[PDB]
Amino acid sequence: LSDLEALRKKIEEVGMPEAVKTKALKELDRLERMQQGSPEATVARTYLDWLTEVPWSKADPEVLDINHTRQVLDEDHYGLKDVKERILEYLAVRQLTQGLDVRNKAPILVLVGPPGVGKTSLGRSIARSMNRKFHRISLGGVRDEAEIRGHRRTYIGAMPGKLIHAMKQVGVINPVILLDEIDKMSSDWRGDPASAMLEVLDPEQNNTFTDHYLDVPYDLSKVFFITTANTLQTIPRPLLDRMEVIEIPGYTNMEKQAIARQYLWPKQVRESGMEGRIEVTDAAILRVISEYTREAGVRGLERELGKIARKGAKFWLEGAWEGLRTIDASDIPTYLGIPRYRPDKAETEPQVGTAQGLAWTPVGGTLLTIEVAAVPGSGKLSLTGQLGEVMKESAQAALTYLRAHTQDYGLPEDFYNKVDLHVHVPDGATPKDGPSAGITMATAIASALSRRPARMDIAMTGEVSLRGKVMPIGGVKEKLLAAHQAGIHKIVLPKDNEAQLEELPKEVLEGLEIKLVEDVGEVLEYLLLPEP
Amino acid sequence: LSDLEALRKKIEEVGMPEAVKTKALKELDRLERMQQGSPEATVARTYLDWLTEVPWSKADPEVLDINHTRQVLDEDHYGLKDVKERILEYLAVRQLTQGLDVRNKAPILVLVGPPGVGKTSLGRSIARSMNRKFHRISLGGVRDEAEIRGHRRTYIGAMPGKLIHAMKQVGVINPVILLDEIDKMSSDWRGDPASAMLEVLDPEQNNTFTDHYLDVPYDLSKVFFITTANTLQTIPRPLLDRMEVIEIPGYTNMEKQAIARQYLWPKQVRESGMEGRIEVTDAAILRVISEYTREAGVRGLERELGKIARKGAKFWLEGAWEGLRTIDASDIPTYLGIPRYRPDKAETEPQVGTAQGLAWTPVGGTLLTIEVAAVPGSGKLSLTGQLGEVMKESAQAALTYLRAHTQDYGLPEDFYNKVDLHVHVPDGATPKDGPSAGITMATAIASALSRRPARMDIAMTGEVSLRGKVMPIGGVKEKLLAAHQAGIHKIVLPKDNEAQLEELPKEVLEGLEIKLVEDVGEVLEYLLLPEP
Amino acid sequence: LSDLEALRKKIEEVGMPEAVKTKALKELDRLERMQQGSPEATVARTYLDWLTEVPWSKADPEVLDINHTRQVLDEDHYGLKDVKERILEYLAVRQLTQGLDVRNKAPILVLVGPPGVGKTSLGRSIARSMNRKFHRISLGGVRDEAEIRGHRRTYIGAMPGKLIHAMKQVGVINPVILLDEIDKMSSDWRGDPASAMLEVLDPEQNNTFTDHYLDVPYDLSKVFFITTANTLQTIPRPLLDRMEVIEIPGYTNMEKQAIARQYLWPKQVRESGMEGRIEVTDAAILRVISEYTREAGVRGLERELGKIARKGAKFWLEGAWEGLRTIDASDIPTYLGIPRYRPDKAETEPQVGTAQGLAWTPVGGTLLTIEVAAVPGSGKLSLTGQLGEVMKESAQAALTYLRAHTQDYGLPEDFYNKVDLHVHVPDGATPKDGPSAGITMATAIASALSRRPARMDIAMTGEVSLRGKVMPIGGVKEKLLAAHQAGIHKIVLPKDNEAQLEELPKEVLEGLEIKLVEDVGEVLEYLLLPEP
Repeated sequence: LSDLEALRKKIEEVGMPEAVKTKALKELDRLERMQQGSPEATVARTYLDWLTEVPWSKADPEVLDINHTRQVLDEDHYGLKDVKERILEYLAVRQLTQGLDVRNKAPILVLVGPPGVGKTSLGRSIARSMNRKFHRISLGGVRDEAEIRGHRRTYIGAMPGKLIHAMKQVGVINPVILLDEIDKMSSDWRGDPASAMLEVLDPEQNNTFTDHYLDVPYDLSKVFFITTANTLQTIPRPLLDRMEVIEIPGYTNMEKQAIARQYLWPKQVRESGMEGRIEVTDAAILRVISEYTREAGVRGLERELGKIARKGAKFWLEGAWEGLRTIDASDIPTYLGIPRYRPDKAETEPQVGTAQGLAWTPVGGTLLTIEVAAVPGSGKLSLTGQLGEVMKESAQAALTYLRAHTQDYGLPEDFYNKVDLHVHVPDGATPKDGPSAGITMATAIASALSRRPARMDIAMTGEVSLRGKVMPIGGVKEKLLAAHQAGIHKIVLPKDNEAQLEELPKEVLEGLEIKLVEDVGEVLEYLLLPEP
Repeated sequence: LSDLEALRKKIEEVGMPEAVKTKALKELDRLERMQQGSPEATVARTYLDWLTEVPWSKADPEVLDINHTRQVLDEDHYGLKDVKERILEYLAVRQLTQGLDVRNKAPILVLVGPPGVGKTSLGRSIARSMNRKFHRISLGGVRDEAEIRGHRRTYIGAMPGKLIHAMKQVGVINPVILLDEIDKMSSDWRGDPASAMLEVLDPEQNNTFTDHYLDVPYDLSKVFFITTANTLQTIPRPLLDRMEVIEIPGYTNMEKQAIARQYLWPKQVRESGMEGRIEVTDAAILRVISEYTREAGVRGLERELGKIARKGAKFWLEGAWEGLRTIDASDIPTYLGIPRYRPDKAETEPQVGTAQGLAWTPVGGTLLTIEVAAVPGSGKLSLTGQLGEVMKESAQAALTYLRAHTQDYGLPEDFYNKVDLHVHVPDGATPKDGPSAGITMATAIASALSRRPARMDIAMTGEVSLRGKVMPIGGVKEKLLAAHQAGIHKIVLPKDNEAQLEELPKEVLEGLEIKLVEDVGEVLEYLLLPEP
Repeated sequence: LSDLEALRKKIEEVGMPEAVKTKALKELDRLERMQQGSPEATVARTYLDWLTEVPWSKADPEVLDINHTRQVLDEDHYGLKDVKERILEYLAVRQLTQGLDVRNKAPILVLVGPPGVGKTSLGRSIARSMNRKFHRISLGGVRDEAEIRGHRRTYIGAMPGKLIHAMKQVGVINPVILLDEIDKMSSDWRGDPASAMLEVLDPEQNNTFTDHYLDVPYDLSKVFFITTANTLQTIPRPLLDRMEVIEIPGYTNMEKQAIARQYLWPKQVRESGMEGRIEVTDAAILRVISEYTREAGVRGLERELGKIARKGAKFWLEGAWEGLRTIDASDIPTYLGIPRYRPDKAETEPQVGTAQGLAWTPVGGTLLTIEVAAVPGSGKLSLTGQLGEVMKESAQAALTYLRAHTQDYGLPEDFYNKVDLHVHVPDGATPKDGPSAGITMATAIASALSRRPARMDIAMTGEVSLRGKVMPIGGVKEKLLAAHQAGIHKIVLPKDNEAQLEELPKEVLEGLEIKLVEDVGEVLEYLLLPEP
């Protein structure tokens, strides 16, 4: 057993500064016994194993061409390259603020988007484009700085932090570390991890970020830190300091197929081991989108990709016939099985108690349907489907608009007083009870008042007035994203957010016809060919 | 370990109560048997770490020059001449009971007010002046003295509070303490530290002070404290007891422009690393404020400044064609996007059922878009917008004065005997508590009864009579803050509060169309687009 | 464990009663397990810490004097020297306390009046004059009994009541406890604690008052309660027992000014740190009384003094030409704000259709211009202000009188046929229940109906008998003290309140000329500037 000679030469020959040389002499003091086991010797020997493998003043120089970085921006995704500009912004800050604490406490572009889009692509894009070292350490789901910092030498089971897991796995003191699930930590037992996240996030005390495993603090000077989440309102507001919100637009269908055939499907061909033998048509990929995966990411789509990859690769093991195995829409269930979704969702065979509206959650869109039971009776309002009160007042304002607008749309005039109105919106139980679909409320109201078919494939979202307006409303980006993903092509938007209409990349509006409204009476034609 | 021997040195050579000596030697009696042992090792060694690291027996010089402090009080966010009044008062108050009297017993004068006032910079200016160590802790949402103290001396897993970590942060027993968010503490589960707020308010009640982690009376009488907050209505009344509140008015836009041109963008250039390379015009900042964020304060404007500074960092990093980049107003659209708003809105298309009231919570002020559905029903009132009965009193009394002239404003005889009336406020209850914008309500009533357009840009708010006589609102300075941060320069003000109107800086009163009113048909001539 | 020793010997070093120490050792023996790591043992640690830190029959010195007790009572505001007789009569109860040890079945003295005019300081003089400990406790908005009793231990994290924790703060079984805002109890959240404080105030049940966090019923036998309120007619019946209201009248301006110069202004002179460095002329003091606060309170006057002292402390710090300075009536708008009030509030251009008259509040008495809109309509009556029906039927009595007096004072034959009548009192349910001021309403009624111009500087209040008469009430005394301090001079009172003039000073009544009539046509005459 030559552990002592080996660990001595490890301390001698791995680079270490002076206090670190002294902490290794302390480990040598917990060495110098003639057995293995004996958890002084075990924790000290493993401590030296951590210590010699976490580097010390070992780094790599960085090529810093923002334009070559922008040439590396041209990779990894077809993209729309929109906030890749914002990455260029922060890196322009980086290429100015070079070795100066003139800049202090720089916010470092935290990532929030749909899951399963390429974030790691962007991280390695940075790392390669800076000749830096990519690494991931998954730091969400954490309620503990014994996870984040060390577990104790004085304890059996002395762990370092997951940071030091990453740093043992790096050889440079200038890598780039991708930080995971950062809106998804907690604290219920033994500390708040968010404070250790603030100390690493502090770019002075990360150089003195110390663990409960460790003895002498470690430099986090030239490490770039890059951080990723997927929802938005669950941010620790101390950690809001020194971060920058980087919203990911989810990819649309042709964007997805571009990313697939440009990047993903050749990888899938290689994962089948083919040289390119299946010949994947792209309306087939459209079908793959249509009935087997619901996401804005790549995950289940690439799952079906690897599915066909493995299946045809096995088929190629079962005889070889073609390097032209041209994949169509039709062979897909032989490859993908029973179709997980319908071909159509705008198809509803348009009827009365119907709404069709736009909304979204930070990992996925949704549509908005409304039951309005209009029973003969005495005239009242009922709120069901876990309805909010902004919902209530919006629907009531629309209701009283129609009370002002009865025979204006073929309605008897005393309809507030002889017909009770049940309002079931089960995605009122979706938690945004904000003023997002008052027009949609009004349409379902007018539909059940008409007792006439509220029509399909006409999506609407926004606010009103009591005299009837279409007030400006936000988040039109993700709503038009999901409506393209809904494949609606008669989209009713404000003629008051039309200043925001041309703020967008034009491919979506080419894909999506917009029925812009500023009148309420305009959409009253849309979902009722039977206005009477 | 000799490290722990040094911990004993660094405790027992720091001046302590002998209670600390006793409790720490008992820790040494628990660090005589648990060396690598049970977490009685671990909590005791962290305990002695806390005893080493929390400062005792230190000092820091104070403020001495009131008018050099005024100098610093002009080096602040801006001069602003209304609260530094109170600051110097608080100063001289303390300096006369320097000599450490019982006259030191006093409120610490919380700085309650809306965002974008550079709340931190207040105490930052203080620490400049007091030459005394500034610190903050965010004080929002605290519901426990498990959030304020420990609950364990044994069994590591419980820690001191934020306050004691802030003490371990400094190495003095006299800092500047900025106390944030004192409105934002939240009494939620049983165990709320509301009386601990009195503890850190009452100076001999925290000269002897401890946690349930560290266990000795620790001085906070030597520690200066000062609070700040935002809005008054949520503060508990015993916490309002022993407390006098300092209201924060907003800014004006050219004052904000001064705040920019003297301070902000120079400091945006500080962080951009572009010192001597950027030029920004003044009416650019005019167009910035007037079109992009309607936020009360500076913050979104500050961030847009940083945004365009980073833009200039980018475009400068496209090659250096100048020692000095130079930027007008016309390219801020390329540097912010399509304009979010337009400058002062006198172009919002006068309205046949609708009026615009002033409001100011101390997070900010606004107009209130108010509409009455005049739906011919039975003839009755409705308070839509989910209202309190203060709205009922207000609108019904103003309404009754409208009933006082059922021909004398061009209208037929009955509207309350004939037409059901549905009155909408965009908020649930009154902003300045109770009736403070009743004339706006009646204004929308006169619009919606006339179907005659109501004059934009000329806002209104105030108190009514049955006989149509203006009753005075107070705090009308903040109504004008709401007008000017909305850019309204046409303000219908009481002939009552015209003496109160005299109490202002004329920078508030720049070119404002003050319609000194004391009756209602005055404003009926003022506020609809014809007199009917 | 160390916590085991510390929390354990508290059973055996704090003198507990037998069932107390019994269940304390039961806590000890249910515990002595692994305590840390389980929340049920931490709440059990607290459950110790309430029993092991509540007093056990330790007390204050019992000295029941009347004479030097009265000498400490001589320290009162102005030397009022009337209710200190009530104090020594309560000491005569303390002198006649034999059949109990604290004599209930005897008035234990609710205090209903203008809050904090020294009432707390009356309790301060009590605790001085009974050598006690003192604490307040306040009850605004309180409707819970777990703020009274111990919260249900069957809910984890249960707590003792606010009083019980307050007795976990104060350690004698005879403290002076000020029972504040007790007029705010109800049954919304777990019963009405009026009966809980009945049970606290039961003379043979307070010795075992049950709590249900600490399940052993807590002892009271000698705790010096002193009950205080602002209402006397909304007190529930059990808390309307074993007590009597002692009320302090309004200190006049010379009397308040003597409280200032005798006490409160040397208080600020001290508490400025300018001890004999400010003199103010006393006419300036009276001017402050007349112009900056309109209060039945006195503390806001010394808050004015606080502002004065802070200004002058600055100005002496901003130049010391004298230690002692003279402050005339000139710098009062300088060393305070603009004079908020005209000292003469009699310039109101006397009304024609709306009447000013006296009013009762929980903080005392005041003046209110009750408005009437005699609107054309269907002949109705509409009392707004959310009024009592007592107001409505006294208004009906006015209607009755005017139906009997149609062509007597000159009136239409419709205020009940085709003329609806809108009524607004500025408040709702008065503490002086019933028609406290119904004659003022009737004058506003005939003001709107007979259309004759009324008069200001004529205050009136009372009942309208359906006889066509005025019937007297009590409580008009302190409203007369208000109108005295409001500088009003003409009063119409009913004839039987001529003997109610007797306990009021005539120096109050020199300016207040009195028109002692209780005919209704005569009070039609005495208000209006033309008497019919």
